[PDB]
Amino acid sequence: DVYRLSPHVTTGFADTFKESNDIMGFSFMEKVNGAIYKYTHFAFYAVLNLLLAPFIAFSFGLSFAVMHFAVVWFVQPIMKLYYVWLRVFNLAYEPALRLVCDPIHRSIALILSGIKGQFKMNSS
Amino acid sequence: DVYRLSPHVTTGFADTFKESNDIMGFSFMEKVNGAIYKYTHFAFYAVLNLLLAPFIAFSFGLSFAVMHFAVVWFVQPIMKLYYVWLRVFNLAYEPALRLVCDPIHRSIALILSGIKGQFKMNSS
Amino acid sequence: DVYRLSPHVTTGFADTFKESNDIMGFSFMEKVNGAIYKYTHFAFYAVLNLLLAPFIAFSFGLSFAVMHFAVVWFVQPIMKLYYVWLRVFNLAYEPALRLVCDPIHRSIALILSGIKGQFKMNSS
Amino acid sequence: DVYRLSPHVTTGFADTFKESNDIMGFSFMEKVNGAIYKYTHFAFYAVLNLLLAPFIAFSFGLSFAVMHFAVVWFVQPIMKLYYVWLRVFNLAYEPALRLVCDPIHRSIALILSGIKGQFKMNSS
Amino acid sequence: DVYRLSPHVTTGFADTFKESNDIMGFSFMEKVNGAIYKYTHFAFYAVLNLLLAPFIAFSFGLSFAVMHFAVVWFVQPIMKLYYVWLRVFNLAYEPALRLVCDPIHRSIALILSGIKGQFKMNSS
Amino acid sequence: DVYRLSPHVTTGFADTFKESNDIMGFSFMEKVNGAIYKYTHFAFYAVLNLLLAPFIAFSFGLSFAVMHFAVVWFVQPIMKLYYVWLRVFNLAYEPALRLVCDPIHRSIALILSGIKGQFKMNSS
Amino acid sequence: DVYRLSPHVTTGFADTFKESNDIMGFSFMEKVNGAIYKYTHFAFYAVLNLLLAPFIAFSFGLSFAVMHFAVVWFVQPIMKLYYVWLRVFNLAYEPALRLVCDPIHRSIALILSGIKGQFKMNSS
Amino acid sequence: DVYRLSPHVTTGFADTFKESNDIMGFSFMEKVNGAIYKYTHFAFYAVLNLLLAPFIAFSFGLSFAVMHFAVVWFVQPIMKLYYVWLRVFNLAYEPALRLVCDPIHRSIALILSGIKGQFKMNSS
Amino acid sequence: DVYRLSPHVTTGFADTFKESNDIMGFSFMEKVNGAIYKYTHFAFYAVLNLLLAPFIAFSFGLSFAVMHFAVVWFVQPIMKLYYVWLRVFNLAYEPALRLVCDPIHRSIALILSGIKGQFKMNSS
Amino acid sequence: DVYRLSPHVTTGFADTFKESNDIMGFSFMEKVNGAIYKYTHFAFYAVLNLLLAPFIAFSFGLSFAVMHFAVVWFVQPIMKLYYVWLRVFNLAYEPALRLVCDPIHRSIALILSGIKGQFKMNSS
Amino acid sequence: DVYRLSPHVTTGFADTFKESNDIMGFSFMEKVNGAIYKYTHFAFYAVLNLLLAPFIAFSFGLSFAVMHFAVVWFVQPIMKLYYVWLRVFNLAYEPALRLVCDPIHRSIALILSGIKGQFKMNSS
Repeated sequence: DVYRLSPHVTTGFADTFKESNDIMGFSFMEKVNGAIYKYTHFAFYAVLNLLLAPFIAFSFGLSFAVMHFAVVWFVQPIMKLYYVWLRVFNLAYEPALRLVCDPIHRSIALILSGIKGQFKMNSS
Repeated sequence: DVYRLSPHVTTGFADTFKESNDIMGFSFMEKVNGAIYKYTHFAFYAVLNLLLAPFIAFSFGLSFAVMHFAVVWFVQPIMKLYYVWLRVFNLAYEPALRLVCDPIHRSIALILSGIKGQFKMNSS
Repeated sequence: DVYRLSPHVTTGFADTFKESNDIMGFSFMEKVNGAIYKYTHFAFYAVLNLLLAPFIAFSFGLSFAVMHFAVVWFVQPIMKLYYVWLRVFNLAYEPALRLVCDPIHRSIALILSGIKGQFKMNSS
Repeated sequence: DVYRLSPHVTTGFADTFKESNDIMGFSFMEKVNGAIYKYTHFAFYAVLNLLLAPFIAFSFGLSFAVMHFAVVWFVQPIMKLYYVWLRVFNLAYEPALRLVCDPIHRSIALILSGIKGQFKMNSS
Repeated sequence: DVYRLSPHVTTGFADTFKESNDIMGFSFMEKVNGAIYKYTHFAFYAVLNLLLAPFIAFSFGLSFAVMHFAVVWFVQPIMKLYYVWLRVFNLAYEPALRLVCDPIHRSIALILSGIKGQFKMNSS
Repeated sequence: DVYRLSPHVTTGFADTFKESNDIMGFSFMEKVNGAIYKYTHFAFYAVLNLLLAPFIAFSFGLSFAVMHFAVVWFVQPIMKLYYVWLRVFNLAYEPALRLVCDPIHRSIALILSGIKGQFKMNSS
Repeated sequence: DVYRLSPHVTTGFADTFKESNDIMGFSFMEKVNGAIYKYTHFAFYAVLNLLLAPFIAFSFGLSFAVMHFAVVWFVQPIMKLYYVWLRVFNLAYEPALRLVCDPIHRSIALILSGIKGQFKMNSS
Repeated sequence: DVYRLSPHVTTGFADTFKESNDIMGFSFMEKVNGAIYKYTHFAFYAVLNLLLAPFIAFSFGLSFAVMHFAVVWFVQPIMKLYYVWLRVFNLAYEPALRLVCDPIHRSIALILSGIKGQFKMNSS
Repeated sequence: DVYRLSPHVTTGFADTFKESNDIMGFSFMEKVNGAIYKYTHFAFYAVLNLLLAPFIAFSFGLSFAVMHFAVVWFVQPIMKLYYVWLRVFNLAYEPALRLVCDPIHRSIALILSGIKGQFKMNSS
Repeated sequence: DVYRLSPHVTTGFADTFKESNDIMGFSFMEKVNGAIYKYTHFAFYAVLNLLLAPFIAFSFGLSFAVMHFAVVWFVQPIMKLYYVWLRVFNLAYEPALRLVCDPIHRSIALILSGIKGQFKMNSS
Repeated sequence: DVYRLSPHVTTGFADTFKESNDIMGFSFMEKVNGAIYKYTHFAFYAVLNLLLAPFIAFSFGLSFAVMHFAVVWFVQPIMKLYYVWLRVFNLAYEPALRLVCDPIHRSIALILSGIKGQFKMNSS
């Protein structure tokens, strides 16, 4: 699928404040920092979602409805008529080109008709 | 098939307002937002379809009827006559070109007639 | 076959007014729209076919008869005489070219006569 | 065979007035149109064949007789003498060219005499 | 994943003050040096972490909350509309280009339709 | 064989006045036309052969006798002496060229001595 | 690992004062020379290590502590924000480029769709 | 063998006055023509051979005797001395060139040391 | 290993005063010459080794001690800090380049997605 | 072997006065001509060999003795000293070049580390 | 081995005065000529070897002793110090180059990630 949104960027605590085996502090502070980060993030995202989510959903639902009706019932039939004319053109175009092109490429194919070889193998 | 309409763009709620394991709000708001979006979309598309669909179908059915009659009963026989003349031309064109081209390419094919080699293999 | 007419453009109702899982109206309107489209198309194509088909068939049958007689009984024997002369020319042309060309390409073939190699493989 | 006439162009009724599953008229008219086309074609070709075929056959038989006698009994022996002289020239031409060419191409063949490699494979 | 932080740089004592079999001092000094290095590193990192970690976590949690809300609920729907228009353009663009391009590349494909060869193998 | 005459051009009745399944006349006229063509061809070729064949055969037999005696007993020994001198020249030419050429091409062969790879396969 | 220190230079006695089977002195002098070299090297390296090692270890431990704190807690979050913006740009960039590029490369792929060949093998 | 005379040109009756299945005269004339040709050729070649063969054989035997003595006992030892000097030159030439060339080509060989791949297969 | 001394030059008596099967003197002189050469070589190398070896060993042991201390305890930590900065730069550099480069190369990969072929084999 | 004399030129009676199946004289004359040729050749070569062979052998034996002594006992030791100096130069030359060259070619090797493919096969 | 003397030039009697099956003299003279050649060669080489061999052996033994002492005990340690500095330079050089080069070559590797194909085989 070409029109699929690519995956998000990992942002978890251990994926953004990342340490190796050589880097350490006190053990108990890790949980405190992680809890602070996670709860701040959640508490600030949730209120915005609750306050502003419905209106955007309504607006974009209505907009997509109109867009999809237009596409399905005015664009596709026109494209089909266009395709009819394209086929009519191809009927005249393709054979005429093949006439002049095919003999040359059939002739050039004779370069690969003389292969011969000998081989010997060993193993242990 | 060349003249086939390509697949649509995914637009479902979870495919347009997409989140990862790091992004969350309150659980119950998800269903509310999804229901609002889906029902708005359906209720706005259905009325337009009901009101305006039949006339477009009638018009394009009539148009396609005329187009297809023209194509089937005036274009294809003409193309067949054209093809007859094309074959007549090929009869004279192809052998004359092959005469001058084939000897050269048969001669050049001799470059691949001297392959020899030796090999040894091991495994464990 | 070079002179074969390419396949038609799909034009069925579900192949021109095409929808996905995300796009829906009322269920019953689909059958109404499909019936309107199909019956309009058929009723408009059938009358034209009935009224105008025979004359075109007669005319093109007569035309093709004349064309094919001309091709079979005046063009092909002439092409055969032409081919006789072409063979006579080739008898003199091909050996003379091969004389000067073959030694060079036989000599160049010696580039591929010194292949050697060693290998070892593993698997699990 | 180089001097063989290429196959004809398909011209049958269903191969020139061609329809798909989407294109239809009344059922009975198809047989009427096909019969009209086929019988017109046959009735117009047969009379011309009967009236004019024998004279063309006689003329071209006589012409081909003369042509083939000329080719068999005056051209081929001359070509054979020409070939004798060609062989005499090759005797002097080929070894002299091979003298100067072969050492270089034998030397260049040493580029492919140092292949070595290692591999490992897995499967499941 | 494109947006993943690359692994750290190894900095352990034996990985930064590295010696070979040819380089040696007294045995007991190795432990003294290693202990000094490790404990200095830990004692200086831990205090900074304890003193300054929470505020940075809070700030970046709040910042990421705002950023992610913006991305999820204002950018993606706009991109989806953009994709709708892109599909509409492709419907007209692709077949027209394929019409003129495909015959040429189908014709050029005939260069690989004349392969022949002979081989002989030996083993021991 | 380089000096072999290439095969004739097919000229039989059904190979020069050729028809397909779509092209037909009355059945009985086919045999009449074929008989006329074949018998005219044979009756015109046979008399010419009978009247003029022996003299050409005698003349070309005598001519070829003289030509072959000249070739066998004056050209080939001279070519053998020429070959002796050619070998004498090669003795001095080839080693001197190989001296300067071989080291370079042995050196360039080292480009293919570092191949390594890993693979994994699946099947069902 | 990109940031790993490469292996040392071999410096052992037999690896720096190296002889072959053709080069020999008295047997007993080899041990004397080896002992002198090894003990001088060890006695001069050990005192320097003992005298100067601890201070360098302390200094670099403190320095690395500060550096790693800076990297972990000020650089990585900024890079993550940068990555968010990069993803937003890619959403608009990639599909638009693929629209114009893919048809051409799909068309060019038709060059490899006409392969045919025949082979014969022998063994002993 | 480089100095071997290439095969003669076929000149038999059926190989120079050649006909196909489409070309025929009276049956009995074929044997008459063949006998005339063959006996004329033989009767004219045999007398010349008998009259003039011995003197040419004597002359060329004497000439080849002198030529071969010269080659065997004056040219080959001189070529051997020349070869001695050539070897002396190679001793100095080859190692010096390999010194400057080999490192570069060993270095360039590293381009083929990073191959990896995955595959899947199906059959029926 | 890059910093390993390459093998010596063979200098044994039979490897420097080398003869073939065609070159011979009296048998007993070979042993005399070999003994003279070998004993002169050994007697002249041994005294120099005994007289001058220890001082060079002492000097180079001391020198290498100082060099290795400098390398291990002043260069490597600095290189590690440099590597830290290099990683910090890469974090910003690599994703930005991949953004603009990957779509193009993914698109160009479509040239190899249309392979088809047919084959036939024989053996005996 | 580079300094080996290439094989002689075939000069036997049937290999220099060569005939095919189409060329014949009286049977008995063949033996007469062959005997004359062979005996003349032998009788003229043998006397020259007997009269002049010993002196050339003596002269060239003496000459080769002097040449080979010079080569074995004055050229080869000098070449060995030259080789010693060459090795000394290589010790300094090769690592320095590899330093600057290897990283680039290791980097360029990454072009072949992304191979993937799918296949399907059929047989009968 | 690079510094190995290449094999001698064959000089035996039958390898320098070489004849084929077509070239012959009296049988008994062959042994006389061979004996003369061989004994002259041996008798002239042996006296020179006996008279002049020892002094050259002594001189070159002494010379090689001095040369090898110099190489082993003054050149190799210096080269080792040089190698230490070379490694120090590489530590800084290689990662910096890999930083800018690797992303580009990883990106270009995506050209080989789209292979697909179909095949059919036959045998008899």
